[PDB]
Order: sequence, then structure tokens, then C-alpha cells
Amino acid sequence: ITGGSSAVAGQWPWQVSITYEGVHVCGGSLVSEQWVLSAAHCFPSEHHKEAYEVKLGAHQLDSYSEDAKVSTLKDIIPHPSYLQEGSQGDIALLQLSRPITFSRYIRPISLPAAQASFPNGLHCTVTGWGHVAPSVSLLTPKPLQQLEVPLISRETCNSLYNIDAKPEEPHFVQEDMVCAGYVEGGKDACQGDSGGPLSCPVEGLWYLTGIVSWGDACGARNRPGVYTLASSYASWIQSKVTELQPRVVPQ
Repeated sequence: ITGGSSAVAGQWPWQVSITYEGVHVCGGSLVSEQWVLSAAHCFPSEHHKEAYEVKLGAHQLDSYSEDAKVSTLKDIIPHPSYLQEGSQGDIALLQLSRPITFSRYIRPISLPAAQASFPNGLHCTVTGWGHVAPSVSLLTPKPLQQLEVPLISRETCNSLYNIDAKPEEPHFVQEDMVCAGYVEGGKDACQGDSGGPLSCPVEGLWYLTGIVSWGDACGARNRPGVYTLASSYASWIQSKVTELQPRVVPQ
């Protein structure tokens, strides 16, 4: 996260850290006692499920915490539309090997139901332990970063990414993605943040509106970060995981 601030402990208790062979690679969002949603691009086919770990309840990634829990994974289910290096379908369900116990520091975020709409301009928050500037990592002790970003209309994101960007720019799919952020630069999610939550508030409840998916360089100008739009995958999520019940989001 670039341009944001340090969260206080307990603030975003659904945020988790995913490591691969012990190295933090992505975020994710706890959505029940045993399931986490993250980005499919963090789980390439060639990686071994047993080499991942999920750390919950930690605000400083490099500080021991008695409140932190670490779990292995028993299943990884990427969306079947997902193609490596492609934009579509960047979302994956991860099942922890065992259910975890909730606490002040570990609690699930609500999934938005298929028909949920979040108004353009709503200030949502993206969190993570990813880069703080282009190619610059967050320094130890790696305090979780948070950044308020406004949701941007699909028409505008389509303009910014599909019309006003070169052909090698990933394709923005209006039905299944949302961009959120700034054209000004210096405020965005970055490498290492994928899979983490775009948490949007409605009537005092937080919904996983999006999952960090892609964008340009960390904090690049005219390219607000792009997120997988969770509502578009709500029916898929619930059909795969009967335990996960997306919530209807008030008008």
C-alpha cells in the first residue's frame, strides 16, 4: 500500500497474510471460520498447496504476537475462468486446514450478495503489507497499511484502462472488476497486496466489495487500482462453499 497509513491492531481483523515457502506474497480476507478469499494470481498451478501458510490476527507481520494464528491450507479453488497473466477471474477460495477461533483480532468480513451495488464515490479502504513505493517493500516490522480510496464508476475505469492505455494493459471487465483510487498518483495498492480486501462500509457494516487484483506500478498516475468485484462471484462462492452466505447489502 502506498500513500496510506498504519492501521491500529484489531482494525481490519479479516485481513490475512499469505506466505509461500515462508515468504509473504499476498493478502486475503477471512470470510468465515475456515475460508479465506484471495486472488487467483497468488496461487499459480505449479505451487504446492502445502507450501502456503496464512497468518491471521497480526498487525505487524514481522513481530511476534500472541494474538496471531497461523494456518495451513486444505484446499485452494481458483475461479475456473482464471488464466495466468490474464485479468479475468482473479479470485480464489482458500480453505484453512482447521477452523480458527475468532477474537478481537480475527473476524470475518461479510461477502456482498450478487445484487449488491456500492455507490460510485463511496470511500472504501484497502489494506495490506505490500510495497510502499514502486519496487520498495514495506519495512520491518511491517505494520499493516490502510488506504481510503473512492469507488470509481465502471464507465470511467473502462476509459482509463481500456481506451486510454496501451494494448498491453490488462483488460478491465466492467461486469466483474471495479477500480478504486486516484488518478493523482501515490495512493494505491501495490505488489504484495493482491488478494487483500477492498472493505466498503454500508450502514456501519463492512463488505468485501473487491479483492486487490492489478494496476500499474505502485501508485502510478491515471491508473487507479483494479479489484475483482466480489458480488460478481457471490453465486460462484456460495455454490462452491455452502457455509459461505453472501449478505444482502442495503440499497
